[PDB]
Amino acid sequence: PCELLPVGVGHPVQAMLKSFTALSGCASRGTTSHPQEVHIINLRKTAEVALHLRPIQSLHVHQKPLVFILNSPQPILWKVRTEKLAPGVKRIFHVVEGSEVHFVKVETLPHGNEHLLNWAHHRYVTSFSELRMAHDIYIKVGEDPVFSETCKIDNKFLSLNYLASYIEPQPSTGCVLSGPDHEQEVHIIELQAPNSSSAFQVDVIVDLRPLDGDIPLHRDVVLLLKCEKSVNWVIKAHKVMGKLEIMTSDTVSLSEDTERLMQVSKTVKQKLPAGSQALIQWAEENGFNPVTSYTNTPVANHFNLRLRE
Repeated sequence: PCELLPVGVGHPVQAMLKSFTALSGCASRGTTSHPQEVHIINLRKTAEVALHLRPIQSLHVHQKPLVFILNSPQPILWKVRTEKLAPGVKRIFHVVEGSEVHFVKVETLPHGNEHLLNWAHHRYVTSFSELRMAHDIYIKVGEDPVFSETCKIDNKFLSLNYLASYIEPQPSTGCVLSGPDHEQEVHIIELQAPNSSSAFQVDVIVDLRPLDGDIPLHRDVVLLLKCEKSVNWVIKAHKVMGKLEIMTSDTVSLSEDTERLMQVSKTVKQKLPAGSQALIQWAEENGFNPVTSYTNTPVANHFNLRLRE
């Protein structure tokens, strides 16, 4: 009954790959004696990027003038979203030809990290973040006394103060076999890898909610989760009430909300077969009938499961 095809937008399971995008960076305590803070972004490929501004957990309300060297190879639309910024303080953004800012000086900047650092040294450094790509960049403004007085680029450097994320839709293979039948849905997610690296025992989020979004559902859910690598399945339910049964050999983390909304059956580890045919067969033999859908994804760490009605 399963005829696998590359899945469309209407397939109930939509895969994504959310990643942290840091390549190299540094941070410094050195900007203390100077008048403005200098935060450098070196982006590595019109596209828009969200720049989220907030102070370090130490600071209540950030008062120090800021300068942002925002390097990109091709132009980008920078939409700055700030929290706890003193209005009226000098806001300077050094940007490339064609780039624009929201909520400013146009420059010719070098592409290398040390050259871009050298460009900043010549004019004025608190932080440098080289990023692979980015939808959103999160920067915590303030001098952290944990860093050295110098900013020395390191490809193994990561601070929670300077982060950037990217969400990439991922193609899947799959089939929808039946509709919700006995106020229940049974979904099989066969994942090949959680990421594009050797990052072991990572979280794979299963976001479970109605396709509508405003009207909460009374629906029982069975999930058969399979991966050929070790993963931690994170179940995040929203606006769905009913039984939740997870059939997997991996570890399962339930959201605080999954527990208040759903009656989660005790996760008893199960060894499942591989491939669409074997997995559909296993489900029916174990009393999870009829199967709503099957999805095969080569690489993903986030699945959006949407329930009909």
